[PDB]
Amino acid sequence: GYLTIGGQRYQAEINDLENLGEMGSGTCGQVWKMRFRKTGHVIAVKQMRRSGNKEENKRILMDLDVVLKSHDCPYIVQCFGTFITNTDVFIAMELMGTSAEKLKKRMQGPIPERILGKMTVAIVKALYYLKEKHGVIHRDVKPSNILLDERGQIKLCDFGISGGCAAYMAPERIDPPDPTKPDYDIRADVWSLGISLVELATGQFPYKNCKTDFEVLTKVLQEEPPLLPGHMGFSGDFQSFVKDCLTKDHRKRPKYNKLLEHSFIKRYETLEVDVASWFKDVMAKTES
Repeated sequence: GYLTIGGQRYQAEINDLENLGEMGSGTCGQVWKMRFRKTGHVIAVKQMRRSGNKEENKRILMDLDVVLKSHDCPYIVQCFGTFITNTDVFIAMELMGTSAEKLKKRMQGPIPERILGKMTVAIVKALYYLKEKHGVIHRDVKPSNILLDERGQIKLCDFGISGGCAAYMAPERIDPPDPTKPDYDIRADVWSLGISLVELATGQFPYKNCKTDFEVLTKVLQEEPPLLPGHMGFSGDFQSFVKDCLTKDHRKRPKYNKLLEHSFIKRYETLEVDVASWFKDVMAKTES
């Protein structure tokens, strides 16, 4: 085994990791929280069993393949290394605090615009990075794929990172202009970002009481885009950013290179926002 962590590279075996308990399983599981005995760093170790589900393993490896290539992107969770035994692969990842989905649940309400500003800057830069550097279109941008930590970091999650959920689907993905060719572009992921931002900013998923996925698709197409409400004191920058992302006609929808010059992103690039303390407090005062 090989870990690159704390600025050094260590030869390591699975025995050098102290198991601190299971974190989760069944999607890109199974995930252990572990401590590296040579340094005291705590990490998340995802285990891919050789006897495990073939569709599950394929997803794990396609995601791992992107993560390994994105070491130079600070907005994407990092892989410290891998251990391959005769029966398993253990994948050592940066351990994050929780997802934005859970954070909305813990808070049972809106996340503050200032935290969402910092979130938008990070996640657009991750997505732009994935498209420009690797040609990857994420296809599943939603709050459960946005991770936050006690260090104040905000990152796009490793899960499904190689490129999802019907609820965040863009109108052109539901109603393709022409299925082939090619399919759709990064603009679909821009729409999903917009939906995620509205959900997080208001505390509620914007298509109300849909009983099925198909019902949300129907509302996406039949209804007006669900913009920030005007009675909540959102800044004009933020509303315009959401309204740009939620442009139903995809041809008129801005790409990342344009979103990155939007006033909402420019302002949040430099605004001092103490995401780490906010996150510690929310995690303190919570759960629900």
